Amino acid sequence: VRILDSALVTAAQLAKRYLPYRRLPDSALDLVDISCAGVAVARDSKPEELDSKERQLQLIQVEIKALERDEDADSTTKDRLKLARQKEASLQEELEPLRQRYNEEKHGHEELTQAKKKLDELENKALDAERRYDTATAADLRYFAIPDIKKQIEKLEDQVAEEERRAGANSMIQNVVDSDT
Amino acid sequence: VRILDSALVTAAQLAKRYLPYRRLPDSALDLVDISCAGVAVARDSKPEELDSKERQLQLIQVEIKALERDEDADSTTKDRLKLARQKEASLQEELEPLRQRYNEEKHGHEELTQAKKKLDELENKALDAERRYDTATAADLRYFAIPDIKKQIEKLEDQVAEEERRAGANSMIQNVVDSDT
Repeated sequence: VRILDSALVTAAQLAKRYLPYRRLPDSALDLVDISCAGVAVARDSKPEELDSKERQLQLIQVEIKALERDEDADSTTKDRLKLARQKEASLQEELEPLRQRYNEEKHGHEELTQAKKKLDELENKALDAERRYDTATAADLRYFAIPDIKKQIEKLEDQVAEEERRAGANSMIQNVVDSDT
Repeated sequence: VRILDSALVTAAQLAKRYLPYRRLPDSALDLVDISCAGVAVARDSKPEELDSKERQLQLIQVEIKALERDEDADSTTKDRLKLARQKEASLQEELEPLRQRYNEEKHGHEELTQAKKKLDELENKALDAERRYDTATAADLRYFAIPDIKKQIEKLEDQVAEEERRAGANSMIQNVVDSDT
């Protein structure tokens, strides 16, 4: 999840203001980790669009069996079903690209997660190399390796594809907004 | 038994306003379960009234058994049990159809319970399916089993058959009363 710098400031200010008797750095963090977890959950399904369409599709399946599995199936009494089937197709066609679009948005976050993780592992290694005065591996990490991952992260952040309409071409937020979140 | 919506309102208002010893969710729910149980006794007061009349039948049964066989059983001394028997029969003629009806009314509700239980089991399978768009194992249940059960429930409503001599032919439905109960 992306986190605004101002969210760390705001979370710390809020934690003291709404829970002054609770440890400030824990409370500020809990506020953040809880809200991070929260948006991460929402992003698992974006059900407002996906669950709604999946339900509509199943309701159609009910109408389909209710009308299809019959002798009256050959009468317009039940053959009116074809209209529901047409709606099914429309929902399947709208739904699948939403689904995949959402998967792409998720993947962008997974890529960022791993790029940042890799950078930190290189840093962990660099720090040991520095205390060992291991110039060779300190150099392996400080030069090229860390800068590489750093640039990959920057590129991955730009992959959000910011457009004038919103902060990303992406429809979902998956971020920690200083005040809203 | 049917419950007035206003009884839910009254139970909740009552619990809040006058029963501070117990928290509102349960206190109101307890008022509902309790009031319903009080009513269950009232619905089972079909038997309490039928049984009050049965107590008259037992005063009669005892008089009859006390007088049923003896050396002078054929004397009007003991044969007076026939008068007790005339009353026995008179009460049974009223009581038996009221009792049988009570059982029918109860069996109506038994079936409503069983029918609804299955309706709901099938609906949870449908819910599983609606959310993930199953198209088959739930569709086969939504198909007919759902609307057939629903229709049986509606047919049982018709058996309630409200009538001029009593709201509800199914007279044991002592609709839980918001106020009095």
